[PDB]
Amino acid sequence: ADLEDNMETLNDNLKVIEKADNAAQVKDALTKMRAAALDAQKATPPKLEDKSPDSPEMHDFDHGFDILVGQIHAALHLANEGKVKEAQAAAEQLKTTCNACHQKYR
Amino acid sequence: ADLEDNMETLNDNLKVIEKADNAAQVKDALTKMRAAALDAQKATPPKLEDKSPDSPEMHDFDHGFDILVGQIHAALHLANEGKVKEAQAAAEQLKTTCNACHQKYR
Amino acid sequence: ADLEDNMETLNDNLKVIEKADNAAQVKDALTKMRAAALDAQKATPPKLEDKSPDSPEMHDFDHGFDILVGQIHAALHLANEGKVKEAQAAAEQLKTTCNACHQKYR
Amino acid sequence: ADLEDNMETLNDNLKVIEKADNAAQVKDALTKMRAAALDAQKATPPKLEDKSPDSPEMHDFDHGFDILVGQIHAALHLANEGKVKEAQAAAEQLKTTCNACHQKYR
Ligand code: HEM
Ligand code: HEM
Ligand code: HEM
Ligand code: HEM
Ligand SMILES: [Ca+2]
Ligand SMILES: [Ca+2]
Ligand SMILES: [Ca+2]
Ligand SMILES: [Ca+2]
Ligand SMILES: [Ca+2]
Ligand SMILES: [Zn+2]
Ligand SMILES: [Zn+2]
Ligand SMILES: [Zn+2]
Ligand SMILES: [Zn+2]
Repeated sequence: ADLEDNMETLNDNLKVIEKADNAAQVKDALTKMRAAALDAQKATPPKLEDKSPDSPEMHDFDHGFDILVGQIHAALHLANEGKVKEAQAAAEQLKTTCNACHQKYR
Repeated sequence: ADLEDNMETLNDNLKVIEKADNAAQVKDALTKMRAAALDAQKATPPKLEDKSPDSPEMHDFDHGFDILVGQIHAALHLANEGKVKEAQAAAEQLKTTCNACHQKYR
Repeated sequence: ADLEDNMETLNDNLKVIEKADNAAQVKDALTKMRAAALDAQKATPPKLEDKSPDSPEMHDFDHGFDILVGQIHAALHLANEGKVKEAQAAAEQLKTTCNACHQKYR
Repeated sequence: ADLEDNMETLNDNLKVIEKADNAAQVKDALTKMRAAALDAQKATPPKLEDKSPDSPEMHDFDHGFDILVGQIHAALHLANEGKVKEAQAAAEQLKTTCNACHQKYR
């Protein structure tokens, strides 16, 4: 899918995690986010489409998804350990990653 | 896409890179590899379909792709610096990652 | 420094971030957290002293540190952008990583 | 030790790895390179001494070590599996990383 739909799936599952009851739903949510993140990591934001694929700006953009993906990785460990509250706290915290990139390249 | 189709993409582009005349071709092939690895990374291999998403094997499987994507990342740096030869040698080098994963999960 | 002392440095600055009032203070503490983290990453914990330095356990142990440093790195971004509270929430959040390794390897 | 001592250690073990006759010798050499790389990663290079601690230059400097450490990580896996020739090829290939950072900051 394209950034749009991946960002959508990404955003949706954040709400799923926030309203999740058990670990399986959060785990399931994070997994879907992981998939959306990895798929979107190969796209080029409309504001950098005129920038070199490997310019200072694009390397930062790519770096951004790496951060998010790492945050989703750590979150999964928590959810896997049955730590639902900690996992939801990590989902909220990684929200800064979402915002930071948007401020820069959205 | 099916795990094998991504593997086919990975395999062919290794050839494209080896036969490349210029930086443009190595980068193009490297970027397609990045995309294939990332899609591959979301898949559940036949030999591990019985395991849980949270298991030493699946965590190791995921790690293998982080290794590959990171190597593709380094290769891309050399290519965007004009070092066509070094980028080609890097693609040759990461073949070891391909073999290492296969010996365990293929 | 040794593993044990770097851990102290880590815990002390975590409290500095908690009591911090400006971005300057948080950046400095995080900076120190990264150095003590990178420094401690080379060590072998007493719980795994007698075990292949290439064992599954040492690999997992090292992974835990990557997660920690990875989190400190993102927290540093926030701090560098002048987002005190956002960075403070990141320091809080990564406590979960400290916890996870301790229960398993300390 | 300082940046300079860590760089010497990196260079020595590169030579050890080249002449190594077995897997144990290579693992030992890579392990030392790992510690030296991580030790150096915390240092501010003379050429970046007047830059702000969180400037693009320092972020790029840090990224370079991440790459080097990742390459050592992959090489260790090779060595750990007894693939001596492959690990040595890995060590020689990462020399491109040594080069790239030197070109920019040495
Ligand atoms: C969990 C975190 C994230 C969430 C929940 C999220 C959510 C969204 C949403 C809902 C949109 C609007 C899509 C639309 O216009 O239909 C969007 C757009 C966008 N996001 Fe994110 N995002 C996240 C992280 C990121 C990150 C880390 C980056 C950059 C590295 C990023 C870059 C963008 C860009 C460039 C757009 C505009 C895409 C376009 O206009 O086609 N996002 N995001
Ligand atoms: C760039 C390096 C790589 C190349 C060139 C490559 C190439 C291939 C090829 C040609 C196949 C057979 C596809 C088929 O039967 O249709 C294959 C299978 C496979 N590869 Fe890779 N691969 C690479 C990296 C990896 C990595 C890093 C992993 C694991 C972390 C991996 C896991 C697998 C698995 C599990 C299969 C078996 C799939 C099945 O039997 O359905 N490969 N790969
Ligand atoms: C920011 C997070 C962390 C903090 C604040 C922290 C803090 C500490 C502190 C203060 C101690 C001393 C315990 C005592 O008084 O007996 C300690 C010991 C230890 N920590 Fe951590 N730690 C953190 C993360 C980690 C991680 C990520 C790992 C593993 C990857 C880890 C592994 C250990 C081990 C193995 C010891 C025992 C060392 C010894 O007694 O020889 N810690 N940690
Ligand atoms: C295996 C790879 C590497 C080897 C073999 C290596 C080797 C060396 C050597 C022999 C020196 C000269 C030491 C001296 O003058 O006392 C040096 C200097 C330096 N290296 Fe590396 N290096 C490697 C990787 C890197 C990387 C990845 C970076 C940056 C990300 C880097 C940054 C520097 C800097 C900044 C200096 C200047 C030190 C000074 O003059 O104070 N090196 N390196
Ligand atoms: Ca199949
Ligand atoms: Ca073909
Ligand atoms: Ca093309
Ligand atoms: Ca002490
Ligand atoms: Ca010198
Ligand atoms: Zn993990
Ligand atoms: Zn890079
Ligand atoms: Zn960064
Ligand atoms: Zn590994």
